[PDB]
Amino acid sequence: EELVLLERTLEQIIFSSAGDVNVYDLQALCDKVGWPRRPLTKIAASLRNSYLVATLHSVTKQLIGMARATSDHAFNATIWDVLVDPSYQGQGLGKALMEKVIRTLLQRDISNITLFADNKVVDFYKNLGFEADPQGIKGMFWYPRF
Amino acid sequence: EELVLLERTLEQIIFSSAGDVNVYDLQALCDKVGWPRRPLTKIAASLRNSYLVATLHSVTKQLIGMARATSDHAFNATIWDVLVDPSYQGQGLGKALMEKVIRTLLQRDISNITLFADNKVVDFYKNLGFEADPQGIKGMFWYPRF
Ligand SMILES: CC(=O)SCCNC(=O)CCNC(=O)[C@H](O)C(C)(C)COP(=O)(O)OP(=O)(O)OC[C@H]1O[C@@H](n2cnc3c(N)ncnc32)[C@H](O)[C@@H]1OP(=O)(O)O
Ligand SMILES: CC(=O)SCCNC(=O)CCNC(=O)[C@H](O)C(C)(C)COP(=O)(O)OP(=O)(O)OC[C@H]1O[C@@H](n2cnc3c(N)ncnc32)[C@H](O)[C@@H]1OP(=O)(O)O
Ligand SMILES: NCCc1c[nH]c2ccc(O)cc12
Ligand SMILES: NCCc1c[nH]c2ccc(O)cc12
Repeated sequence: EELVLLERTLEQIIFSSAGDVNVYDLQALCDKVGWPRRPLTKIAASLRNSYLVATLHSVTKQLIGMARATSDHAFNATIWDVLVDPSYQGQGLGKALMEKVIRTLLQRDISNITLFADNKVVDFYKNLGFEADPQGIKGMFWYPRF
Repeated sequence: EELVLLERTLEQIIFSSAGDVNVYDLQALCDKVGWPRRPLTKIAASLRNSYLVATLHSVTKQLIGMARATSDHAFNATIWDVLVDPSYQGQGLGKALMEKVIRTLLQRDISNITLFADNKVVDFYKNLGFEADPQGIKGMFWYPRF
């Protein structure tokens, strides 16, 4: 359940669905992306209670991409926090990470694969096959403060 | 955690967040609403892997309502399969069950409470405080078979 995606020269990219993601490495990444720090114990609790945590590492190991899902292990899953290191965006890695994520969940027989997308990346997911408000279904938040 | 909601005669409604829901009683309720049969092993796996399951019982026990939620135990929950017996709809019980669900989750310190609303009941969740597509964020499904 580990893979080597590509090899370049002057490093590789390794997808994993294991879960060895060090909350300090992840923190480092979220910073690069400008996210605000969250209690590392609470981050560690979210990775532990996530049905699927998928990783891209850049060996020469180095966290350069992550996605994770919750799921009821049976019917539904929801994809959260898929992020890719700025100096690796625009290379196909977000696509590859997502493709394998979906594939992993299909292989575990999750039939309903959902997520919530910012307006600026909705197109990135429609290309991957995601379909917004199908049949007038709406995705709702309790008193969001964004 | 177990509460008595109302008392009537000619019976009391009981809210529980305990989790002990019989998959046979649940399947009975999903037929009463016309849902399709699903592998009891899988139904049972989706309840055990649901961060919160909340039940409505009619004692004189009879399962008359249910809602569950997945969560990463830290940041996000998603509320699925909330349903109440047609014999008991129109009485406030859907509303009561939802309020306590939300309160239980806030209690547990989940800050992001989300769900996916069918068209005919989107209004029902707006009245409870749920806001659709807040500032551009779209709920999305991968190749929905609807
Ligand atoms: C799940 C949620 O709740 S929201 C998701 C959270 N994710 C984030 O916000 C992370 C922030 N964004 C990023 O880190 C990245 O820029 C991503 C993940 C959005 C894109 O990752 P990248 O690696 O740059 O994209 P990738 O290389 O896979 O590009 C894939 C394809 O989508 C297109 N694409 C790339 N970025 C975007 C974008 N921002 N919007 C729309 N399309 C895009 C690319 O052109 C490419 O097209 P093609 O291959 O068909 O020619
Ligand atoms: C979770 C998801 O994925 S989407 C939702 C999934 N659930 C289902 O599809 C099951 C279908 N739902 C039902 O059968 C139930 O009727 C529910 C869940 C919609 C509501 O249960 P009820 O107990 O009948 O609703 P309840 O009696 O609590 O009524 C609460 C309030 O909502 C209103 N309401 C009831 N049904 C609806 C509706 N379809 N749309 C909007 N408002 C509604 C009621 O008028 C009432 O208003 P008021 O108290 O301000 O006068
Ligand atoms: N789900 C709304 C997008 C979103 C989800 N989690 C987030 C965390 C930080 C942030 O800036 C944005 C988000
Ligand atoms: N709002 C009910 C739509 C619906 C129809 N069939 C379903 C099965 C499962 C579920 O979560 C939802 C549905």
